[PDB]
Amino acid sequence: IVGGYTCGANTVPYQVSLNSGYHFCGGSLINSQWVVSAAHCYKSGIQVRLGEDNINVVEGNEQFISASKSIVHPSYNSNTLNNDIMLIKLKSAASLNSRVASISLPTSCASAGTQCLISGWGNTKSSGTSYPDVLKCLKAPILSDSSCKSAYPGQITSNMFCAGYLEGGKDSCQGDSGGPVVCSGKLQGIVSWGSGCAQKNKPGVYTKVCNYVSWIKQTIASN
Ligand SMILES: [Ca+2]
Repeated sequence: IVGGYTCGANTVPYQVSLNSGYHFCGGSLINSQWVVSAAHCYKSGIQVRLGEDNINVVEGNEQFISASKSIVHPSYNSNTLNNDIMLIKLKSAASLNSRVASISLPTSCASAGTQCLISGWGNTKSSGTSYPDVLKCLKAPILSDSSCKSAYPGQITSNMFCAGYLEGGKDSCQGDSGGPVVCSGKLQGIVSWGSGCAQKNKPGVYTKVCNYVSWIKQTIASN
């Protein structure tokens, strides 16, 4: 996250870190046994780390649970990043508490102008590299479809939306991928892509989660 703020320990209780020896992507806990992340975050050998603040210190609220199965969306396209979403099942159910909690799935899509909370352990510089140890947060609005398509001609599908600031300075970034965009208490987006980070006229592009709720529910029901 570029141009955000330190969230506070365990204030984003659905935020997960995907670990393969090191943090490499975010995710969102959606029930005791399932995490939603970005398909471009796929790899084998994932350990899900719940209850994190400092990803480099054991602080006492963590739960570390191996993935038993990963499911990339059937129509994910890694060239266009259309359908950039994946489900991870945990080998065991998380113990849910005030600091490890699921985030509600949307029943309706969000609209341009709605404020949202975006979070992660990604890069904090736009012309630089600096990775934080504690979780960073950004409040950002959803942008109109037309301004999104105008910023990124020929690239925005119906499964994407833009959020952030066209002036630049405030965005998600490398290492935030897969993590949450939560608006009025609902998981509306997944950190997906963008040209650089926090560049003028290049807002963040996010997977439109409301399009996938039927897929998520039926997948969970059969797995
Ligand atoms: Ca920790």
